[PDB]
Amino acid sequence: TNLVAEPFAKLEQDFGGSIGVYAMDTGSGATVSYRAEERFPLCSSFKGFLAAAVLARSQQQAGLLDTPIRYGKNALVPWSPISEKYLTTGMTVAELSAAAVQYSDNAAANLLLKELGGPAGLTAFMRSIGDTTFRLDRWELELASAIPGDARDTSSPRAVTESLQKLTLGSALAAPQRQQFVDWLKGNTTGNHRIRAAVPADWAVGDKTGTCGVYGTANDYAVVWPTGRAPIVLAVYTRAPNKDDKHSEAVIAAAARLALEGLGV
Ligand SMILES: C[C@@H](O)[C@@H](C(=O)O)[C@H]1CC(SCCNC=N)=C(C(=O)O)N1
Repeated sequence: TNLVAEPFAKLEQDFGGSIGVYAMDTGSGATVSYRAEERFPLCSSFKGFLAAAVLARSQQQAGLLDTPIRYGKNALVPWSPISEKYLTTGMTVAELSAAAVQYSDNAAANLLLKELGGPAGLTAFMRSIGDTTFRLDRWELELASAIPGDARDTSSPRAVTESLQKLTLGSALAAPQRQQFVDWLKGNTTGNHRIRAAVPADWAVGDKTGTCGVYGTANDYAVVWPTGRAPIVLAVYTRAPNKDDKHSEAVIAAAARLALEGLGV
């Protein structure tokens, strides 16, 4: 954590914003922590926890995941790359969950939020697994304003990492649901230039990205399975002071590398 404190401070000076990282080695329990308790906008990264919340309630409602959902043109928000293709047919809850995780589909996300009782419902789920930091307040795309100092629709890298470990590796989800959750994340298509880019080919990895765009705000959280040791869980979030500041996928990848090197690769 101190082996990387000055490399991190330099990386974020080159970026021109702020970088929050929390990484945990599930074996030794070693952690690496940089701005890990600061709040960062979640952007689309709430969609992973959305799917986990849906999986949780499929433990009470049999057939939830295969329930068909029908929706109108008015449900199609900018960047709905999957749900726009099934507008005239509809989609199952599992297909919408997969779309939200693997393509960061915004209409799918908002449809799933409705089923859960909106942002308060998802926040309620996160409280039930012991996360007191997470808050979702708004819908796509309003949630992505990324205003400096605004606590709405934020969490911390450490809370994100801790909740992810509970849902992917711990006991927050029953074992069928937990494996489904992990599979959706492993099939994510939007994270090739972020945490995955810090990861060698022979490692298994599931992630979920977030890209507010404004205020140089983007993120990525991931469970990483090295060959021959325990999985690593980590979260990398960024933000920047000016609305037109650009986010950097390379900066996220670079913080992921520093976190893995900090834990002992
Ligand atoms: C446009 C907005 O919904 C954005 C967000 O709020 O985060 C969506 C769209 C997308 S852009 C995905 C582009 N990926 C390219 N490889 C992100 C993301 O990065 O996860 N989520």
